[PDB]
Amino acid sequence: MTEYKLVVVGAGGVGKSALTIQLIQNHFVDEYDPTIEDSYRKQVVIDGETCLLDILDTAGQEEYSAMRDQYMRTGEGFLCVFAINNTKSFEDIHQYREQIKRVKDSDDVPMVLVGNKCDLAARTVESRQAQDLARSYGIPYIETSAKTRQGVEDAFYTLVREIRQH
Ligand SMILES: Nc1nc2c(ncn2[C@@H]2O[C@H](COP(=O)(O)OP(=O)(O)NP(=O)(O)O)[C@@H](O)[C@H]2O)c(=O)[nH]1
Ligand SMILES: C1CNCCNCCNCCN1
Ligand SMILES: [Ca+2]
Ligand SMILES: [Ca+2]
Ligand SMILES: [Ca+2]
Ligand SMILES: [Ca+2]
Ligand SMILES: [Mg+2]
Ligand SMILES: [Zn+2]
Repeated sequence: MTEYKLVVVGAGGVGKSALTIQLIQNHFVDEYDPTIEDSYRKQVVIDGETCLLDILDTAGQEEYSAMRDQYMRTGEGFLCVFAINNTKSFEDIHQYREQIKRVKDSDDVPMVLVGNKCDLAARTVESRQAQDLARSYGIPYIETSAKTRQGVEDAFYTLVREIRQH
């Protein structure tokens, strides 16, 4: 069967782990334990295709892992996550995309921009602002909440469908 190597990247605390764990394990992680480098694998059916999803959950805290770049190298698709209540995380996105371009040696890499924590009312990143950024990259923008599950499958499945267009 087809394996899709997904990598979740973005600033510390934006909800990368929560999103991944919501997708794979169907619960919300309320606590904040900073990730070093975690891997998740799950067989899923996406658009009638039995898929193996191999998801790399990366560090957002810029202490780890000096060379997060080595883990990202095999990544076929990248979820670029910021939090809609964290302007800095949105501003950090460009640096994550540049790192992706670096590790893949290409400006044409399957990606989805994810505005997470959309259940929160303290929005400082408006949808249109992120839509415009995504448009400039030629990628979809999807809002998600790891807490409510809203958009979670949409974000990950869309990334799969982006890899398929590649
Ligand atoms: N309300 C709400 N809280 C969320 C959401 N996603 C994550 N959180 C919360 O945000 C905190 C950080 O989430 P986490 O997934 O650990 O972030 P991370 O991006 O993996 N962090 P790191 O980069 O350090 O590994 C946790 O307390 C988690 O419950 C969301 O969609 N909504
Ligand atoms: C990453 C960059 N791709 C640019 C060239 N396209 C064909 C390669 N597909 C696998 C690499 N995917
Ligand atoms: Ca919980
Ligand atoms: Ca390179
Ligand atoms: Ca504003
Ligand atoms: Ca479902
Ligand atoms: Mg994490
Ligand atoms: Zn390619």
